[PDB]
Amino acid sequence: GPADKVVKLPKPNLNRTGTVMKALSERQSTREYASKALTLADLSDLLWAANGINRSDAGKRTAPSAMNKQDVDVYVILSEGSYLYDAKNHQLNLIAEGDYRGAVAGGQAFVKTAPVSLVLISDVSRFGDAQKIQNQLMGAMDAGIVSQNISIFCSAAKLATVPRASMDAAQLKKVLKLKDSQIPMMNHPVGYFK
Amino acid sequence: ADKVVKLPKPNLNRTGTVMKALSERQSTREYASKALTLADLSDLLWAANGINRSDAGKRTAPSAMNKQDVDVYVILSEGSYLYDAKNHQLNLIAEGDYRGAVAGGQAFVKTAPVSLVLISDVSRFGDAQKIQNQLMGAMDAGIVSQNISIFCSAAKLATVPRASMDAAQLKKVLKLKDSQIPMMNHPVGYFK
Ligand SMILES: Cc1cc2nc3c(=O)[nH]c(=O)nc-3n(C[C@H](O)[C@H](O)[C@H](O)COP(=O)(O)O)c2cc1C
Ligand SMILES: Cc1cc2nc3c(=O)[nH]c(=O)nc-3n(C[C@H](O)[C@H](O)[C@H](O)COP(=O)(O)O)c2cc1C
Repeated sequence: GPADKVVKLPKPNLNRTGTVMKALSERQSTREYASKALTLADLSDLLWAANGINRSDAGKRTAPSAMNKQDVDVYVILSEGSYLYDAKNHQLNLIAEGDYRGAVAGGQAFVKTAPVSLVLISDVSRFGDAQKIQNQLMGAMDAGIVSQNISIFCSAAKLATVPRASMDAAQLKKVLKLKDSQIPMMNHPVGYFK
Repeated sequence: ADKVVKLPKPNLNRTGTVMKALSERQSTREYASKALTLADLSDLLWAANGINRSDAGKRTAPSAMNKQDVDVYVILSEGSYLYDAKNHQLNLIAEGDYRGAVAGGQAFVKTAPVSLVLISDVSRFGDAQKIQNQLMGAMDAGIVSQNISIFCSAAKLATVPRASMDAAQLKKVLKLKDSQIPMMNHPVGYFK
């Protein structure tokens, strides 16, 4: 049924000025962030870049996926609550109230300073048996792909981010109410540069 | 037949924007019957996994523990090459047309003027047989793949990320170590 809270995001701003070649030139991991929340425009553009619908007729995405199974769900961990990005409606649906940035950090405390973390969770059951390692590998490739959309957008938009595999995956499974077929693969703390 | 192809300096002044590149990012499996220019090949490889910070030797693509495990091999009609990121050049590995090895059964691949093969040297993480290290290598390949896909979209090049390929034949042709696992490939060409 409907989530208890919904964040409708603005249309993505396709007129931003950062070129691909400059974004690749400046692409880098940054592990310190301003405490300030992302504006809604920056969050919207970030999530659309990550894994937004870019072809509304076909339902296809900014990120390719094996067999077009679109397995990578982007969970958005904010201080107020954790949300799932719904690409079809370009909106955030609340999953759990509370600040779960600690679960993402998994022992690296700088992660708790980012205003947002994106967790890239592959629903490996979209490929069939979530137990088969070739399915898990495709999920890992697919996650990598979404990760780099985030890193490239962040470079263009002058946002700090670092791709990460470390996290408390057991705690995230509980707090985000994941099924065991949904495997956290990577996360991206994101913020303005400090 | 030359052992090394020098690539021109990467052109950091190309025009296509990130947001427009994301908008037009798509898999294309048909290609003009045109070869890539040397400038486009140069820029494509630098985009994939070039050095962007010469002081640190760091790259356009992140990698787990900065191990830089993804090597990019370049399969052209004249020969198969390794991309040497340090010197921004192609080192010839095998003469002849090995695009059939990349195709692995999908014949459209043979019609692209170049294929990039993304090979993770999983020994850079330690034990090449450990599943956690193979997963990191798969993530890292996917990261490089998306650099390719986004560059292609910005540069009006057709590409498709692929996992299918004849990995046994590529191990032979490219003289891979047992630790170097072909992960993904990208046929690239101009649009029809
Ligand atoms: C798959 C993968 C996993 C990573 N995991 C972590 C991590 O858990 N924590 C962290 O601080 N950095 C992590 N990194 C970031 C790397 O350390 C970083 O990409 C590398 O040192 C190179 O620096 P650069 O991204 O600025 O080029 C990860 C990167 C990748 C690609
Ligand atoms: C990890 C991965 C593996 C893929 N392997 C193949 C492949 O072997 N052959 C193929 O034709 N396409 C392959 N694809 C491309 C997908 O079919 C394609 O991304 C998907 O159909 C969605 O189309 P789109 O990329 O235009 O959004 C692969 C994509 C990914 C991400």
